Amino acid sequence: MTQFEGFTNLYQVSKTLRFELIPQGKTLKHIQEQGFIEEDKARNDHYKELKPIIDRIYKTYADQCLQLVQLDWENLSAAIDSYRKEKTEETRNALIEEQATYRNAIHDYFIGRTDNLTDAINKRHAEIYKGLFKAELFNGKVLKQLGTVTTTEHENALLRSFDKFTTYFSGFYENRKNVFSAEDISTAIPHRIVQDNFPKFKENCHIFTRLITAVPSLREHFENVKKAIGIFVSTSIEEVFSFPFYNQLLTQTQIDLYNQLLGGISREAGTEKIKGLNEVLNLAIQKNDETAHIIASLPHRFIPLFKQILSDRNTLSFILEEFKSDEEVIQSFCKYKTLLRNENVLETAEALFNELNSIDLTHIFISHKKLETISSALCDHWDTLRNALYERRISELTGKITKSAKEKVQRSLKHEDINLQEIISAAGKELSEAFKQKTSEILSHAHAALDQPLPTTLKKQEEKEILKSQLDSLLGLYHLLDWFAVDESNEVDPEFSARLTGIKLEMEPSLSFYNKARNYATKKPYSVEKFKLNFQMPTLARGWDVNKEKNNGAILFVKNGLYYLGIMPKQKGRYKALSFEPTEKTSEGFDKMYYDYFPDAAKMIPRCSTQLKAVTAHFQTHTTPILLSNNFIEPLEITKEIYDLNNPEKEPKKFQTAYAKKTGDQKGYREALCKWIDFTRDFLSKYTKTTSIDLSSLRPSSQYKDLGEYYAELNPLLYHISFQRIAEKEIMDAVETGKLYLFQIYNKDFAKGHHGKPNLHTLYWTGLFSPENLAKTSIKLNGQAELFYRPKSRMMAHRLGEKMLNKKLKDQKTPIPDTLYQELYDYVNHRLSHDLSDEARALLPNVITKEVSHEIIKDRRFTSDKFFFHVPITLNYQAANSPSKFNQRVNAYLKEHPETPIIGIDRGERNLIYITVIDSTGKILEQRSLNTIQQFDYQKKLDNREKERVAARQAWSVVGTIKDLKQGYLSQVIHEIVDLMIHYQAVVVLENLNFAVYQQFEKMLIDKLNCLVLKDYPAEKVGGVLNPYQLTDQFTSFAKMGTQSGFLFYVPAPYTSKIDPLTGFVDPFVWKTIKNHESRKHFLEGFDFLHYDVKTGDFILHFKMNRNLSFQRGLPGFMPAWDIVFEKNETQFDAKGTPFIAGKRIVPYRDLYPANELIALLEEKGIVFRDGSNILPKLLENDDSHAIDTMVALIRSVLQMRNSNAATGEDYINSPVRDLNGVCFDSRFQNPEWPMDADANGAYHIALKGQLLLNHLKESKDLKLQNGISNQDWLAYIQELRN
RNA sequence: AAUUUCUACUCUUGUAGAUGGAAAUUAGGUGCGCUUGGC
DNA sequence: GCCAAGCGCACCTAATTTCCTGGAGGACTG
DNA sequence: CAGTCCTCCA
Ligand SMILES: [Cl-]
Ligand code: NA
Ligand code: NA
Ligand code: NA
Ligand code: NA
Ligand code: NA
Repeated sequence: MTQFEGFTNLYQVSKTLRFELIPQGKTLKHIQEQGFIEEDKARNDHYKELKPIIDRIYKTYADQCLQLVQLDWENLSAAIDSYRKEKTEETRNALIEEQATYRNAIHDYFIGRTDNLTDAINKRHAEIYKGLFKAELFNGKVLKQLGTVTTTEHENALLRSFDKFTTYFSGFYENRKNVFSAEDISTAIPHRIVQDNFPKFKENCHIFTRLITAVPSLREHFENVKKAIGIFVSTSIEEVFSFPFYNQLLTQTQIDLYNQLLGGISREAGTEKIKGLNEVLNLAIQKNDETAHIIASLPHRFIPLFKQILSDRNTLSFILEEFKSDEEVIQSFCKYKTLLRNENVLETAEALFNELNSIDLTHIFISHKKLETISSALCDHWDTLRNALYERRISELTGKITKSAKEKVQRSLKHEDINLQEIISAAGKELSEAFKQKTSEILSHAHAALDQPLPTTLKKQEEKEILKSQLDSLLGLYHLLDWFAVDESNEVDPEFSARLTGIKLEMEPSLSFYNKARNYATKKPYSVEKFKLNFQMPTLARGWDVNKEKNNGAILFVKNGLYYLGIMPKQKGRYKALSFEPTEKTSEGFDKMYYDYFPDAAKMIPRCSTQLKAVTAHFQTHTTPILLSNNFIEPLEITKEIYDLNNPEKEPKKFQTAYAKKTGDQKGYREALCKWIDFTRDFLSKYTKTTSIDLSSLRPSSQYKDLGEYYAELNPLLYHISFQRIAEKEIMDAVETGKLYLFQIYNKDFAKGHHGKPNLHTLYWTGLFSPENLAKTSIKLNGQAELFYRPKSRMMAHRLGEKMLNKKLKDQKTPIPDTLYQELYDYVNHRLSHDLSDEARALLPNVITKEVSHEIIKDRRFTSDKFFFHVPITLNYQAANSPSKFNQRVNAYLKEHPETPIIGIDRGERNLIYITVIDSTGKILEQRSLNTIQQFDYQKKLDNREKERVAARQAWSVVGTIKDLKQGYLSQVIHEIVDLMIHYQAVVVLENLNFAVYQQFEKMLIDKLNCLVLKDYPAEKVGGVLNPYQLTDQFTSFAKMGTQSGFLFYVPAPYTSKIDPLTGFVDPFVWKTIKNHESRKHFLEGFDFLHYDVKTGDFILHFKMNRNLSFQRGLPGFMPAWDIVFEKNETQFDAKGTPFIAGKRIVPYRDLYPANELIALLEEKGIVFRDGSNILPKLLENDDSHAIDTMVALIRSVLQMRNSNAATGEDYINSPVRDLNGVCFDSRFQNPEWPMDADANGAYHIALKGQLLLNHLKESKDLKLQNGISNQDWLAYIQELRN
């Protein structure tokens, strides 16, 4: 029966290993002498130049084809709707197949097989497409079929720089096939049209229809927005939101226009922007009138379309020009400062503002658009000035002060510019003082800016800061002058207005200078990157096979446990085999690898037999057999039956499974399969590369049930590695003459002083070449390896006479906090320029310092030029390339192991990751925040690093990365979770994110569990390098992933945190529906009673689940009724003796004590309650709307079981119901058997949703897990278990 | 405070854990500036 | 001061596709 | 023309 250790050898997994290459002997001298590195750098530069030129072909051809497309989209819309309505596997597969049909319909324009075009157009498209993804791109013929464009002399020079080297673009050809493909892939144009953009467009049509039906005036507003922007002039707004128009939204220029209909168009900074549809809808909603509420109740924002693949983005909005050099910025700005000094702008400003101390301020106006900005800059609140003006005007109203009259005043303050005197009269004399102080500050800073010289360059950050500081100062004055109203309607002071307008015009360039300087100063400087090496060989390291060593140029050696890469360049322009001679293993030398590989038999056997040019030709005019002798030890016969079998008039081929599905003719399928397999055996016995391979371990041909099973057993026999000794002198002579470039393949596990455990990747590599792996392949060495040169890129070091400081104290446990560490490091190195702090001096006797016995240099690896080697490998080589029924295999194990434990993993409000381990019946075994891992607080480090990056962006300084820190943290999390999973043999349950540290964790966890090696395991145990664990399903993409990946499950997050762990109770009410006095009264009427319990001092509020249904979330759960408790607010103590108050709530933030507040309420009302009588009828019959509102707010507070206060560290769960043993859960008791806080409660219930899935799997007769967990099924399940 | 590379380290000229590359594309985010508005 | 809808710029981050090849085939050489 | 070696098929 099933065994946890059986989750091994299930599917092949590919990885890349990376090593440094250390040149040996004269290798580096020869490489430098030959100029290979400079030549490889030039080739990479030429590629970078030539790629955008070649992409003109693809862009132009794709755009020309897409302009012809005209499809009917009704069927795709119908399949989308049916899947959304039904949400079944049947309607999902219908949509998937409909999407394929539409993608193919688009693709048929590219390849010229669409009925919607003529034969002549289709034929030219086929001729173009035939040469789009090979070296025919380079001859320029396709240019004639696309337009009148021809190549410039510089372009021809780039093209000829790849003569006899166009295979440098081989990968690029594949990247472009990914653009035009009809497959369901995100890189491709058909996918982009069918699955990204059409659903968005379809939804926009629906949004439009609902909006203009409800509010018909929106139709005219939308039409006028379209007319005002001047786009789609020939199409009515209705037609823009109808399916046929989508055929006009497939090219980028059209997509850009549509998105600008939605988003509007900006001109230069500081001028009014042209509004699009979404702004019009937003403004209509912010009017807050009756129509606003209606619009707000409907979907009210249109969805922009994604860009078309490869296409250039265009915009109608204004684009600033760019500064191009340090000297352009500094000189241009310095000229501008000089003009401002000459124009006397600052003296004029100072004189204008000084005039405000004596001129008539009733004719100086503040812009109503600026009043809240000014209030924030001058007062203590953004609304201080608005409220003051409101209060003053209220006190000036004549007669009775109506609500309407007060509203009129409020409206006026949004529509009218305010004279400065009214502001001063309304706000008081302290407003004038703040005004004076702000003006003096702004002017004084602008002054110091005009006087201070600019730096010579912008190379140092301190020089950038001078530039930014002066721009900040002039922008401040620019902002200040814009405080004053510009509208012609105001009775402006004429001389003051003309003077203010003058210096404003002179200040207008400041805004453009500000943005232009930022856009330049914040550009990232040119950086050193590694580049690919070819040594002038187009297929360098493309494969390792013995027969191609001369042409691929690459071989491998082992000597004394060290590994070497040998590169064999051309000799005087010609390839020359080195012909190393095997010798006795007694001879001193190197072991050279001999690699034999006949690639994927599914493609390679047809390529070398049935698909030969002479065979295909023969079977057009003949039915007789043809016999092949070239590279066959005895002739291989090809019959018409065999040929037809692999070349059917129409797919599928008869020996594939698809033929047995579609036809249902199993006698024929099993006949064809046996015949084709027999043919491959005939081929393999005769082809010179394979004739010596012993294939007797394969089963009789008839016994294979399908071809993939046969190839999965065949392919491991077609790959072999062995070694032969090569004499020392032959290798050293070859390096001396320059026929062999020899590099040690290096990482630090090969260092002389190495003595610890190796990296996993080193174990993969030494495992690959171990005797056991050579005898039976678990790990294959793959071709398509790559070599790189990385020029140095850094110049901080611990010099020899200095001291180093351990981060941990003498006890080797306690870390030194960051601020003390730097101070103590300076102190012990006699570089502290001040007193040691008290705490640092207290730590001083317990620090550990190290004498620098040998220089240790930060970034040392980046401070010299290096060579690198990237080499792919494949693990689990005995398995098929993809698993069959992985999840069912796991589920069979899980049904046979009903005691399997469960690891729940949650993302928390105050915890990056929180884990709870439960046994199979829900008992908590372990629970733990992972903010801190081994005394390092990654939570704090990440938060600090993000604050640094924000401050850096604001300061125009180097931002740097946070991804490397996130990955370092997550690798520690991975290590911990995997260790728990292996120790417990547990399932792991994560949040289903369809309901960033946590999402990145999910992918790394899945990926680790596709191929899990534990470096301490013996190689031959499951989990050792030659028998990796495989516990998750093969990863392909997140979008293509269900709710199960082997031992990993995904569950919805709702009702996992705000749920009582002892009962499964959740707050059933939707508080947005309890709005006003009448519904509040109905809400209280829906409870059976509220009464005081004199025995305990609690209040009990009895609720039956079938009452108050209009206020409920529609989730009755399992219990017919609940006793909601107002807990007596008494002192309790946790496990450590710390007090807390029972029943406390944290509400928006104050502490609230509901039982005590209820008592105070009842005593205020004179309502008798100590007799146990029902309180609710007394409140209801008395009908005090404030008392009733307080009652309902108290009920809402009691039902708020999660209570958090970031300032006190509180984040607890206190249930409002008692469980079957009388207990009201409170996490503040800190009972380690229950969730210790709210995030732990979330992880606990995440795990229990996994338990629900395992329980239902157990009770089912199949091996399929249920897809999804509805909220009601979850609540009924968990409440039934707990009650 | 050394690295294939990342993170955390320093008994140890190195230690612990992680690490699928390259190409191509697309999406999103942060920050700054600006527009019309809401509070 | 915060927020909504939106436009411009700077750089950072992550997801999703492909390949992980020997030898047939023929263009280019001398 | 025969040998070389870049290109790209299956
Ligand atoms: Cl929740
Ligand atoms: Na190690
Ligand atoms: Na990559
Ligand atoms: Na942005
Ligand atoms: Na604004
Ligand atoms: Na914005």
